[PDB]
Amino acid sequence: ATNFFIQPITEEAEAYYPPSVITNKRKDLGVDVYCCSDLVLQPGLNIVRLHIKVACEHMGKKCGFKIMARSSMCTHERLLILANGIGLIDPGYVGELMLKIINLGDTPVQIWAKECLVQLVAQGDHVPDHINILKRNQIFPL
Amino acid sequence: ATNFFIQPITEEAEAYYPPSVITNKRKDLGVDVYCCSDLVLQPGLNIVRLHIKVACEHMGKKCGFKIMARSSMCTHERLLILANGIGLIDPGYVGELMLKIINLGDTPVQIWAKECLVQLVAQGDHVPDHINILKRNQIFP
Amino acid sequence: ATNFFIQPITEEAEAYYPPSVITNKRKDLGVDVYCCSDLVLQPGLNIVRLHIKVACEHMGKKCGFKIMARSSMCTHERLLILANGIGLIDPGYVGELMLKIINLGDTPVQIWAKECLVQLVAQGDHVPDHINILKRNQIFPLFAP
Ligand SMILES: O=c1ccn([C@H]2C[C@H](O)[C@@H](COP(=O)(O)O)O2)c(=O)[nH]1
Ligand SMILES: O=c1ccn([C@H]2C[C@H](O)[C@@H](COP(=O)(O)O)O2)c(=O)[nH]1
Ligand SMILES: O=c1ccn([C@H]2C[C@H](O)[C@@H](COP(=O)(O)O)O2)c(=O)[nH]1
Repeated sequence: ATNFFIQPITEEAEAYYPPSVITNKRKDLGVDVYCCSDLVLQPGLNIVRLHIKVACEHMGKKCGFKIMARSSMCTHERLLILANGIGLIDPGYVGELMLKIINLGDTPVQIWAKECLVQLVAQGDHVPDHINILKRNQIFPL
Repeated sequence: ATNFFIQPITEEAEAYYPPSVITNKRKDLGVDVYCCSDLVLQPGLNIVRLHIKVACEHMGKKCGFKIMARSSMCTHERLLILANGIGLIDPGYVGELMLKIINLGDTPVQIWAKECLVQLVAQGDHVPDHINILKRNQIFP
Repeated sequence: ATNFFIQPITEEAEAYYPPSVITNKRKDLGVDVYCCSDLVLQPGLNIVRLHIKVACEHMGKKCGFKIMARSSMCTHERLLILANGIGLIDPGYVGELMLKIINLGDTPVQIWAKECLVQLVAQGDHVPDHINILKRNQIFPLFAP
């Protein structure tokens, strides 16, 4: 059993993460996460908040996970890459998820709140069984 | 066991992917795949087709896999990167494998059909035992 | 059981890699590795020595591993990425570990010996139990192909 737990920690994030349990019977490897706020990314590095806390769980024990770009993140009009290639998230991390995005182009680029630039992948690439979206006013699973 | 299945879907790819069963006795993690056509990559983003449908299986069940650059993809002359860092291929995908390649340089660069710019890695990084190259003109479930 | 074995190749690297056994009680996924020598990264591609030989074992058998950038690597003032996204190190490789690093800026950037720009992650993302730092002079069969 492999589960993700996602809690919105801002009001804008709540609009995109209503409390619910999401099944994954397409058996996709990655869990899409929203920008949750409109962004204008400057040329060079941008530190982008994802407005969520995340835990991943495998065989009933907390595990790590990985942040990977979606194939739609980079388009002809916005040359965006993840600076660290993929984001490596240790099981012990209990802060807010963040992204280091490099705008490789010469002009700023617009991102809309509803877009999913990245996807989360469990340690070991295990297919998620459930994705639990938690209430903002809830003690994040310890 | 962990096995890949590669089927060429163009005549170009067929020249590079004759039907065969390949063993991986070096026990390398990645499966090198050809460009299968001579390309010129423009500065910035390029869409590059790999001319193949691919399936991966672990313990008898279809699974996903990943597309990673090979170390030789990026040289001083050809400053090339995969736009998405690594390509995440879901078990359900049955389309042609595609690449988004950024030419970070200032001028177009030539890719030769025989070059393998990327390699495929099974979900969970399992070492492949067999790489099965299937015939083009055959519908496989 | 997942264990890393790291042997420094040079005397600069030995200063950062005295022999020891490191326990991973935080259960972090990656193993930080030092630059071990100051370096200037020119604009564009750079091939960088890591000054170490590395082996990974899972359940008593030699396995592969992966090189990933740390969040430390790229800052607003030094736009640095791993050319290959992540480095894929096969069990049959037995040389010195290398990095392909792209300086995306138009000026040389300086890296210091002390910094850890990348981390090693076992095949399958297994959490390391021990990181064994080996003596420099000796010749270990565990690094065999
Ligand atoms: O893309 C990333 C990468 C890391 N982290 C968090 C999770 C890690 O456990 C922690 C420390 O990462 P490093 O600075 O050591 O890379 O930062 C993110 O939020 N996003
Ligand atoms: O580099 C890539 C990444 C993805 N895909 C295919 C397989 C995926 O299942 C599908 C969607 O990928 P994402 O948008 O989730 O990254 O596109 C590729 O062909 N090449
Ligand atoms: O970042 C890297 C990537 C690879 N290698 C070594 C280990 C691999 O087994 C070998 C061949 O790599 P490829 O050419 O297959 O990418 O080079 C490195 O030292 N650093």
